Amino acid sequence: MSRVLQAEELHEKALDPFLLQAEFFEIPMNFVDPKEYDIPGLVRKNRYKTILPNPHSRVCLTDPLSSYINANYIRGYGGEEKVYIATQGPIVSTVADFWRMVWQEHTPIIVMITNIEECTEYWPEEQVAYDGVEITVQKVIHTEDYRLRLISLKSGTEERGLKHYWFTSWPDQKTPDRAPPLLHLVREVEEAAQQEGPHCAPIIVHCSAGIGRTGCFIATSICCQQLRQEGVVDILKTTCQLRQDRGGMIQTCEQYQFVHHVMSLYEKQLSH
Repeated sequence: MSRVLQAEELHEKALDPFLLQAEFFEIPMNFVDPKEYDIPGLVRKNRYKTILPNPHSRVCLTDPLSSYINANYIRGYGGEEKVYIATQGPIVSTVADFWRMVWQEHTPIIVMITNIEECTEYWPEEQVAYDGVEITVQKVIHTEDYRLRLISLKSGTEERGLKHYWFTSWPDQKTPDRAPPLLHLVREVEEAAQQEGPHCAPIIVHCSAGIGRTGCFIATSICCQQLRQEGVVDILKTTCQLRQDRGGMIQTCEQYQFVHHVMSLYEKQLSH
């Protein structure tokens, strides 16, 4: 499943919703059959009983229930392993598991994708601790597109930095005029990620279920690298690769079209 798009075809493709829905609904969701998991009490760890992590790519935490989190490693451009972790928005019973993941994985960046005009609560006012991890919001930076929290993680003698991006402009209508802020976020996060240097440090992305908006953000990030390196984008193949890693990535046709609007916008920016 591949449809390589040149500049001119990308601009027209983004504006053809009939072709987009034809292509998008041909892509298998690759959801996990719940029988795959036979763990009593697992449904307490899942925000949706049918949105489960594919086993081959699931993030295993350091008792089968205590090692479980609804989260998957996602490959990046070129198939690079563990560039991202896509995860559900933490629930009350998983907030501690979430921060254990952040520390265990050495995650330097969290990206939370919400709409302020209308996904969870787990970051502290000043300080809170979970399973031996002290979170400290040290600074807050408000922009038009997102709020950036600079966070200090302290678990014993060791201290780590963390950047939490709270995107607030996820649109109800996925029209081209709502694309620039997503593209800005993607570009800011990949520059911040490059400042971490050579290090296997997955970027955590989430909202509610960890597949829809999360898949748009990761697919856009991947295709931006593809456009810069190859001069083309293959959103179909990228979406296929994402679904291999986590079932359901990019849930709706309007989300799929939105990636096309964002990439069409970016290609114009790169030509000018």
